[PDB]
Amino acid sequence: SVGLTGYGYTWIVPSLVAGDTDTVPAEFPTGLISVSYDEWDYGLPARVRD
Amino acid sequence: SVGLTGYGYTWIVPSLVAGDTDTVPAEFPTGLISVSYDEWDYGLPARVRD
Repeated sequence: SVGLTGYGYTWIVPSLVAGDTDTVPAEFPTGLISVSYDEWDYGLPARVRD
Repeated sequence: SVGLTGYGYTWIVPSLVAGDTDTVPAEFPTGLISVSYDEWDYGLPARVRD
């Protein structure tokens, strides 16, 4: 409604907001930065070993 | 929708927007400045003789 979501801004956000990275609510401005856990690399076989 | 209509701003406006000074659409920010003809002073008898 303000409209100053992203034009040169860089919103930085924790993994709580990102949640399931598959589902993006399309209201998140492009260029959002989040700090997620290594779900891509550490799969279940890797974590069970540890 | 931005909401930054008046907080320290000083909007200046011609008589066209002000229109009838008796009616205010309540969306005009407080502190709006407009230029208007001398309706208050130049009464109808004054304009007729002029």
